[PDB]
Amino acid sequence: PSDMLYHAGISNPDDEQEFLTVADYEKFMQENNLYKEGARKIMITGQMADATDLIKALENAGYNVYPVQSMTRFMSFIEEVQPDAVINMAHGRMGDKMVDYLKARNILLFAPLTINSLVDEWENDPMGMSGGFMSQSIVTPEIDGAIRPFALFAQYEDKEGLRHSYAVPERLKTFVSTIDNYLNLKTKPNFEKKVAIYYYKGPGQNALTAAGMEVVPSLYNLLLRMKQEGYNISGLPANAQELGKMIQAQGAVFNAYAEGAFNDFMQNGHPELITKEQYESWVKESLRPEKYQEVVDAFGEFPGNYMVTPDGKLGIARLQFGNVVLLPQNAAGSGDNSFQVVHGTDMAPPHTYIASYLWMQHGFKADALIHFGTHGSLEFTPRKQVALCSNDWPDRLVGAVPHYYLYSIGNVGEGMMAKRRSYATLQSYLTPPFLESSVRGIYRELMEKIKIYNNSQKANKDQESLAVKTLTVKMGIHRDLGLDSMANKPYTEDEIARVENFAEELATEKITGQLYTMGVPYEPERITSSVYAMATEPIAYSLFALDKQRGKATESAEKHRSVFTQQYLMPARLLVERLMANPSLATDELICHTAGITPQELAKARQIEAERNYSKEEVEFALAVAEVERTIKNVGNYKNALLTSPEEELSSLMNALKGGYTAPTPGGDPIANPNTLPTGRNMYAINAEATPTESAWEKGIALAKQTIDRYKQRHNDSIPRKVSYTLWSSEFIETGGATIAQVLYMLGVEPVRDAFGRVSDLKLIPSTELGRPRIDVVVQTSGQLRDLAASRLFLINRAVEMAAAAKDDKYENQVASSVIEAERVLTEKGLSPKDAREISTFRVFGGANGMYGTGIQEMVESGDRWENESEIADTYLNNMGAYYGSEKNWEVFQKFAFEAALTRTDVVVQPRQSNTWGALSLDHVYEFMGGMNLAVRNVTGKDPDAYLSDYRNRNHMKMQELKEAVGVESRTTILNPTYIKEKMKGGASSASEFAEVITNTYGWNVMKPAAIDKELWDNIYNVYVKDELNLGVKQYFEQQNPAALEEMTAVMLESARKGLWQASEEQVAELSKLHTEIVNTYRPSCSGFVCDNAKLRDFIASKADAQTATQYKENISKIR
Ligand code: NA
Ligand code: NA
Repeated sequence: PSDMLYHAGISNPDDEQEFLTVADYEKFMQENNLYKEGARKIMITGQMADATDLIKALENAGYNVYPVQSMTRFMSFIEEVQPDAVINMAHGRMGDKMVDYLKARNILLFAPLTINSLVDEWENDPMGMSGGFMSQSIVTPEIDGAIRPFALFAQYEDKEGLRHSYAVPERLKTFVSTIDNYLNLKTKPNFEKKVAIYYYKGPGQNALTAAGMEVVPSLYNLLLRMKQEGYNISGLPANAQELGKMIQAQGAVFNAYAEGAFNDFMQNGHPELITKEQYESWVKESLRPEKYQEVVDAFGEFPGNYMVTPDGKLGIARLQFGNVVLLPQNAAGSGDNSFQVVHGTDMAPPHTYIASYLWMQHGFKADALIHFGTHGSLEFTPRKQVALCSNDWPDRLVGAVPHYYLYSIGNVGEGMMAKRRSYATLQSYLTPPFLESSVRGIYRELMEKIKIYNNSQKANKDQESLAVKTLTVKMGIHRDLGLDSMANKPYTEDEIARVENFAEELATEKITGQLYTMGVPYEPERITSSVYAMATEPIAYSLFALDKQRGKATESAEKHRSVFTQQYLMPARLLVERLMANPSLATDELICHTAGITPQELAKARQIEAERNYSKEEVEFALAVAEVERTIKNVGNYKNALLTSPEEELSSLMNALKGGYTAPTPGGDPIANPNTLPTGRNMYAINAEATPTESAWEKGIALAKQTIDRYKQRHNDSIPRKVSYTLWSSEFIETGGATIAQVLYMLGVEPVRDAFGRVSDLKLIPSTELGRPRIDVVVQTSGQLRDLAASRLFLINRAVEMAAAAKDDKYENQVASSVIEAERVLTEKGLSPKDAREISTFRVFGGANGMYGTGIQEMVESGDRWENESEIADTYLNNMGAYYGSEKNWEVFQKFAFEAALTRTDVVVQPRQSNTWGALSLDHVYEFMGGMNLAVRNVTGKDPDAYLSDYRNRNHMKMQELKEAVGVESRTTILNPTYIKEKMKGGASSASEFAEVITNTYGWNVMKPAAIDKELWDNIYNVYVKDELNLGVKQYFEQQNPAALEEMTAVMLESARKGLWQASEEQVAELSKLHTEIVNTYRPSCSGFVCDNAKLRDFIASKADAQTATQYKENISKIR
């Protein structure tokens, strides 16, 4: 039978009993005393493995089990039985009917995994799963809302030599305990549950941080909501300021060198004390001997050296209110100050990390674990990628406790690691609101001069050009665009057009305002501005495309930005305002009049759109029409969702804590994807076996052509010899694989799709069709991308090998030349000819030992531990020299392999997809891009070009230069009074952003000196040290967060000391005076720059007064 219920025989377990109706199975259970009155029911579906032991264990635990085998019509059994949970050995997806039933009934769905090998082989595999098997076992079920991808089943051999599937005995106990823990949340009273919450805090006196969120008020609101719901919370303070003071007093973390600080904390913070017996019992119960032996080898015997009493106990910092506990997250590594990774050894966490998590599991005996914000570091510990075993740290540290994780909708790429490696359930929260830059009144007279120039009918237009040039040079714009500043040499038409486009881009930039607090909606003005930002550009660009396709005079609007603003942006804004005033105007006649189409054309477009869910022009016309229709229709829904989301977040969190079901959702910020509202849902990703999709291919081709055209324009019509790429995960998920398309088109290879839409083969483009020589590529990746899509790397390497062997080309083949040069370089280094020939084709690289980052930020920000950039280049070459181009040579390190592949490199490309961060507001951007740039400059001896792929506007993707982007970001955010005044209405979390931006600016100046000017440092000094805008920022920093001001002053002084900034004596004196005054008044914060840099300390002391210097030195020496 194909649809049945099954069970194992009682007298004879070998043969199987089959039943066609639920009544027969119930009678069979009652005959054999398998039925218990009032017990909860569990249904088991699937065919991937043999589940006899699981059924027996669940029955012994005290449940009623229904094993159902039905591939298609399994909903009838579920509706007849009405279980309390569903366990699925998934192969594919179940459908929307299951999601509707789960939402209606509010029950859970689980999905364990199966391994098709022996246990010994599985425990030694560094990957676990990859490809179609991983897509069918993990990726697809997440679209239904499954949780806990736990590895349970494996295979064994008998005497004859036959493979048999079974369940590993050690995993079964943990799985059953987890099921019991999840089911007990529904019946236990709220007054008796115990909850643990984890937050992230900076060292010393720094503030709490999360991605775009104000942390302390959100925590206070959450605690108030929990107290209202009926939980046992006592001792809560009056307001959030008192909570912040208490957290600072009793919840701080310290670095290794600040012995005095935590020695003082031991006698004032009242921490939890752990003895040796408890720790040893917990370790024996939880971990394995070999991993603990590794920990002992790395750090020594218990308790270690960090926060230990003289008696021999360990101290844990926590803050407890009744049955709720708050804890900070410690460091997952060691401050050995050795920046080069040793190949062949992993990193084990110190004693404090393990002690905290084991005390949560066994000492506090928590019923629920919560991670508060984006993002922690638990899910980035070693070793395996997916399908973890008992040797992996996240699996052991999480245990069998329900796990919830608060995450932002703008960082979908990194949530998959938390979902798949720590078994967490994600809860989405919003992003900060958007507004206009309001800088149109500063660059107005320049626009008037340009307008006067454009309307001159004179044959000789030079004086107007001279006036425009004078105004441009006065404002310093010529440095951003790479123009000249000669006395009597007028500009040409193209340069003036570039200046006008730059100014218009400045005028229409969107910025973020005050940070987001849970339980508090935006201001009505911010609601209006966000709804304005979410709807204007789609309508404008779709109308422009529709006008272009019909053959209208769109050349002027495509050539100038002012014309486009005056012809397509203002009418869209007016229409959006009208629709926002009265949502009932959205009629088909309005659509047909706005798009200038007849109703029959609209019907045809709707028919085409429905069929796709014809020639190419019809398809694109229908797509534009559908975009216009959706954007017009959903304005009121946007506003309502924005107004209603904050309450839904708290309600969903409470429902999840009571053991309910959380609905799935996609990811992305509201501007890029409006389908992410309302929030409070669980995010999923795309299938990597179908990438690059049909839509991403054309965009990749266009971007590659734009890159080639720009390089030819800047270098006298010469094409590049080799191009470098960096691959990340979020843009891969949100674009469909456009960067891979760019790489493949640069090589000259195209994908081949089967009948199911999966890409599994490659084809060579003829040289005549290409119209240009082939160009070689080199690629670097991050850990998240390697986890998400590993087969695409194999495709890329295979494409490189295929293109290197193409002969009889009309144009030159540069891939073969690159291979020959790499082989020669390897030969001159002292390698065997066979090894050199084998290695001369490696082109995909990543972090050593499988780490997720580059490890270069720690070396750059330790200014007193290096002198030249060559040391940084060597460290970067060592730390990112592993190879990930094939499965048989997965994670193999060869000396000089990375260096030989970087020869003859001309361009560096970095993707960008989010509207919330830029080049100066994210540290990973400089960490990767500037590191690659520095390595290329050190290897080849010439500084390459740097470009950014702008995906932010899904209807208009483009390519931009790095220095222009830096200029735009600097002119729009940190030197803009509107941004500063909007930020000055927050707290400490808002105040940390300035220090973060200054640190990133210092890092960029270190990596690529030519991209940072002295005038930028001068402007920052004028704004933040002299207060030329008359905003009163010093008082704001004093009343909110002095540590940020200390950090900013220290960073500027370090830049002055290293020679990167050519400051004068007065500026140095003022900075030193301010730094010493703040440190003396408000005590040191002790970050890396302030309390761990001797040369900077001496430099600061030498520039100040003698008594002030002595007081500053004695203040510094107290913490060490
Ligand atoms: Na940093
Ligand atoms: Na990060």
